[PDB]
Amino acid sequence: TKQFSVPNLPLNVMSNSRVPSLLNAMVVSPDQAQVVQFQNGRCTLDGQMLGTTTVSASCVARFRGKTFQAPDNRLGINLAEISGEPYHAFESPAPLGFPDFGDGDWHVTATKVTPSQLEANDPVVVGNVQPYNPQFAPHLGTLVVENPTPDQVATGTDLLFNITWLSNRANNRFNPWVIPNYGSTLTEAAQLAPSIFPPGFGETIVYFNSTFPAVGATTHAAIPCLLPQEFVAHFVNEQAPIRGEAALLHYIDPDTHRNLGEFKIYPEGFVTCVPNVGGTGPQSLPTNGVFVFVSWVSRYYQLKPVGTAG
Amino acid sequence: TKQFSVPNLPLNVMSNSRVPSLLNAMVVSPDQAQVVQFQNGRCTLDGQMLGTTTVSASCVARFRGKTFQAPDNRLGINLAEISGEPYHAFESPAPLGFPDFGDGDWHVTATKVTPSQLEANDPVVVGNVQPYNPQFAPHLGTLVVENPTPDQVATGTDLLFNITWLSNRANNRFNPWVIPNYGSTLTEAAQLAPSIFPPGFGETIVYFNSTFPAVGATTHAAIPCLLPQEFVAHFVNEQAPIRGEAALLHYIDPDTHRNLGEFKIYPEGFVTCVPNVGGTGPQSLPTNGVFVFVSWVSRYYQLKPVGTAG
Ligand SMILES: CC(=O)N[C@@H]1[C@@H](O[C@@H]2O[C@@H](C)[C@@H](O)[C@@H](O)[C@@H]2O)[C@H](O[C@@H]2O[C@H](CO)[C@H](O)[C@H](O)[C@H]2O)[C@@H](CO)O[C@@H]1O
Ligand SMILES: CC(=O)N[C@@H]1[C@@H](O[C@@H]2O[C@@H](C)[C@@H](O)[C@@H](O)[C@@H]2O)[C@H](O[C@@H]2O[C@H](CO)[C@H](O)[C@H](O)[C@H]2O)[C@@H](CO)O[C@@H]1O
Ligand SMILES: [Cl-]
Ligand SMILES: [Cl-]
Ligand SMILES: [Cl-]
Ligand SMILES: [Cl-]
Ligand SMILES: [Cl-]
Ligand SMILES: [Cl-]
Ligand SMILES: [Cl-]
Ligand SMILES: [Cl-]
Ligand SMILES: [Cl-]
Ligand SMILES: [Cl-]
Ligand SMILES: [Cl-]
Ligand SMILES: [Cl-]
Ligand SMILES: [Cl-]
Ligand SMILES: [Cl-]
Ligand SMILES: [Cl-]
Ligand SMILES: [Cl-]
Ligand SMILES: [Mg+2]
Ligand SMILES: [Mg+2]
Repeated sequence: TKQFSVPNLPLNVMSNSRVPSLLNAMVVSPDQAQVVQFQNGRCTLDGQMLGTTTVSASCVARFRGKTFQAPDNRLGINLAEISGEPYHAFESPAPLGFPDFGDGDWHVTATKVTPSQLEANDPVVVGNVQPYNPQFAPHLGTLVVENPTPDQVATGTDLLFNITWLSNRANNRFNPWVIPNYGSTLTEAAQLAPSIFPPGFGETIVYFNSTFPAVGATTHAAIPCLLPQEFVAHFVNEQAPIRGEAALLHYIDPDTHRNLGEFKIYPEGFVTCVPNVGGTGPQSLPTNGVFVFVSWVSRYYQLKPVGTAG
Repeated sequence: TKQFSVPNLPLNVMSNSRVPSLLNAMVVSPDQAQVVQFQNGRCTLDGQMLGTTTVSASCVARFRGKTFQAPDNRLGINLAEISGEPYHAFESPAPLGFPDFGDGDWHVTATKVTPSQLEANDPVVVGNVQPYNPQFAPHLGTLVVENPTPDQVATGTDLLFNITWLSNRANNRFNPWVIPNYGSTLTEAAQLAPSIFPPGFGETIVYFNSTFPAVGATTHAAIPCLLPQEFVAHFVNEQAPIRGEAALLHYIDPDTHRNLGEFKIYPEGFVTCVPNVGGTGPQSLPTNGVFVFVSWVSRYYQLKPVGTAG
């Protein structure tokens, strides 16, 4: 009897589910060549999170661990959950919220989080994580911080990391669609969230974009995700059973109260639209509108085209 | 017709409303000597945010602005909203999400956010904000970053700031209850969220704590808030009319499904309990329980004592 719904927050007050940033756009990208397989911001409509998705906004693209000394003044990190609870292999692709950008450098700022170590002095460690490096093994709970400052940190120091910015590899652009290689062999329990394949009926996947310090990106400083973090939190909170093959949403103007565009959101946890031919689809719509659940529909419900013709 | 409710997320997956951190405790402190007047994490039960409270998790304790040169190689900042929209004086105490810690230094990490300035190079600016400094004027839209690195940033650079850590002033401890002096004279529209006074009936205010890099604090690295950010977002989303003088909550074990403790949440947006005499009140309860709305009650409903006797 719990009926389905989406948060009725304006798009531009909701946040990305792959970096901790405001959403400021939605886009389509039909003719781009990458698999769609983000591990963060993945949640079914009845509230089952997939991949490494956490419900917690403050865990999105964070990681935590304890220091040990690796060769050549590199800083090894034994991962834990951001909560401090232990992380064990063979159960998920990586700890909850663990960043899912594999195509470039993570410039990280960390702080000590042990209260006894926070009575005095600078608690910051900065450095650079290279997910394409051969010592990147997040599924088994270990990674390396290159070029740390301070360059010597006592073994066993508990550190909470944020990604201050992302950057391209040398002579490439940073593609924010590329997920990391989590390493190992994932058990069936620890499987990646599946890849999303393009839906039929002239539909294309809608991405919720944030401006983010992703330097040298293929997108010009924009990080895409499939669901606002508030959508993830809403579905986990609600646990509304799936009662149709897709959910029709209207994107409503808050001023005029009128329908700006039709969208479908699929049980697997992704949004589509039909772009008006020869235009940017939903990208030209105002960003202060609100998504509203209309009804369940079947997969073959035909959406009215959204956006302008160019 | 819209009935009241609280998010049914476990305490330890929700987040602070004054810093972007997981909640990991709830405490009482009936005897601490400060006024209770946070400006973030303030929301009525029918969903009106107060002070500088934003609904957006990724705006909590952030600020944004454009650089100008101040005397003695200080970095002046003309504030904007985190969304980039202009901030005008005389309407709120400070921009939405603006940090509300007045008793110590804010060690900040900023990045450029203009996409054209993110095609290449290091976008980071770090420095220190001193809210007790005479050039701290957030209501009128301006503040100063002391000791910036780089020490010269082009005028007009758009910067998004996070607080990496907080620290005590010299020869003092950092009290996280103290809010900034926002300056000026606040118009009636721009008024601070009111102070909360101790309730009757043996009740005391419940604080939701996070471990946070607050160095040299009176709390030993713990930041208190009145409401989890998810509660704020829930009330704004729901807009459930107030239908009683207080809302009785139970804090339910997710395993045994039994009631761990009775709490009241008041229309003004704060939680209370009655601590069992001579103990820490709710602090000893497991942090993985879930708050559930029982009913509206009057102010004189008498809560069963929570916690152990010591
Ligand atoms: C041992 C010593 O004096 N070290 C100082 C730093 O002071 C210590 O660390 C800070 C974080 C604070 O806890 C102080 O009480 C400690 O004694 C000093 O840090 C500055 O300290 C002032 C207050 O004394 C403010 O908190 C600043 O924000 C801190 O940066 C640094 C830099 O001056 O110098 C020595 O390491
Ligand atoms: C003009 C120049 O060569 N500057 C380099 C930096 O490279 C530029 O900035 C980075 C962020 C990237 O956009 C490069 O494509 C630019 O040319 C260099 O930064 C490192 O660059 C590598 C890739 O070249 C990675 O992105 C690293 O993560 C960056 O730190 C710095 C440090 O090596 O040196 C000069 O400033
Ligand atoms: Cl039904
Ligand atoms: Cl809805
Ligand atoms: Cl979670
Ligand atoms: Cl400790
Ligand atoms: Cl993998
Ligand atoms: Cl457009
Ligand atoms: Cl249909
Ligand atoms: Cl009624
Ligand atoms: Cl209802
Ligand atoms: Cl109503
Ligand atoms: Cl409830
Ligand atoms: Cl807001
Ligand atoms: Cl630009
Ligand atoms: Cl009443
Ligand atoms: Cl205790
Ligand atoms: Cl009563
Ligand atoms: Mg899992
Ligand atoms: Mg206001």
